[PDB]
Amino acid sequence: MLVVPAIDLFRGKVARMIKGRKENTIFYEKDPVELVEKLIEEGFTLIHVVDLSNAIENSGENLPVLEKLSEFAEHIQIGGGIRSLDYAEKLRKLGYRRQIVSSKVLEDPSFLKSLREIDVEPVFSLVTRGGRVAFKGWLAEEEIDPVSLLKRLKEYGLEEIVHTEIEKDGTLQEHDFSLTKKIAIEAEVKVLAAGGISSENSLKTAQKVHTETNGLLKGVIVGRAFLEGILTVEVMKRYAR
Repeated sequence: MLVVPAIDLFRGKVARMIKGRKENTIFYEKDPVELVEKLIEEGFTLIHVVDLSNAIENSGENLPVLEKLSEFAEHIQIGGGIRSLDYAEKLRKLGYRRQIVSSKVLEDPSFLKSLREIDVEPVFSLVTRGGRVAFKGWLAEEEIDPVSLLKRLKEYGLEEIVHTEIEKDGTLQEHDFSLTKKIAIEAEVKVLAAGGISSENSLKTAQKVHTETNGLLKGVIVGRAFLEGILTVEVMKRYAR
């Protein structure tokens, strides 16, 4: 199973937004480029970097950092603001081969293919609250089961997702691995789990579902608990076999 450390970037710096909330913004004093080097040397193969300035702002402030993070791209999976092919190409040029996409794929599901013509592995970001897909639309977010969405995206060549329980991370709450398992298993998509990856009980559960699903659960993304020291590098690596 993969244990994937998460760094969020906002206004140049390492940031967390509590449950995605913009002025619930907190900044860490860490060098995102050194932290990434450190994570590399400690032996981590995958790292989740989200550009919070592109996703929320449509800003380019973090590009300088990604230009320098691009030393370690074959190791980094990048998200935030990837809504046009032109931008995806820039990233791919730097070496960024796994890219988290979302809103664009629901605007135009052919975006997945365009991304395969440029050796990008499109990773679809699936946010859910209370087990309900966080569609902007009313009936859509009430009625469309996660499985139903990804089953249709599968037809457009989708393979890998990140399933984020947005309202959990930034807190004690544990990730609902029952959901994630159902998702991985019924949609037959590879899943990285995010949100409420809070403690050791979570990696334990994750490992067990990583098994229950023949690896359809790739692993978890640790953001909150990683940066703050709840889960240390020692404890994380113990759970990546």
